[PDB]
Amino acid sequence: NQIDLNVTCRYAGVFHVEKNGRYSISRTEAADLCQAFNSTLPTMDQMKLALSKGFETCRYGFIEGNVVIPRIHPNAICAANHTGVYILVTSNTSHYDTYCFNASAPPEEDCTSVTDLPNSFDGPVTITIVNRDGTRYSKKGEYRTHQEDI
Ligand SMILES: c1ccc2c(c1)CCNC2
Repeated sequence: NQIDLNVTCRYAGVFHVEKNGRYSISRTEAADLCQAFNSTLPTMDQMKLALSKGFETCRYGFIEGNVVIPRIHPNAICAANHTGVYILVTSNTSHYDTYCFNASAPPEEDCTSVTDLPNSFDGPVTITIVNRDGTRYSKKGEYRTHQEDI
């Protein structure tokens, strides 16, 4: 009964979360997951400001209303060489990573570790925050509120 949450640096409060290192989060689970980080799904404008501060990934994830990849450098294997906030237009499938936005984060790049899931609720799951530098924080809890997701 375990879930790993890989988190990135924050850029203007926006960060990327990958559940168990694979595309596996539904749009409902994504909102719950951000809620557990005292965060919301980013708006498009919040994501564009994050991009301008240095945020990019090579992973599709939910924002409010769309599924996107922020890209600074053109890479052929990431969003087909696009730069900017790339918007996924056509897909058969429903599960991706998520982006989250925390308003209480620093205004620019914050590459300090994340060391809590402040708004998770009581539950049976061992939830582990994994930072890119390997540091980890675990707690027992839950964050999924939709039965379809559990
Ligand atoms: C924290 C821990 C692992 C990973 C990330 C962040 C991002 C890319 N996928 C691996």
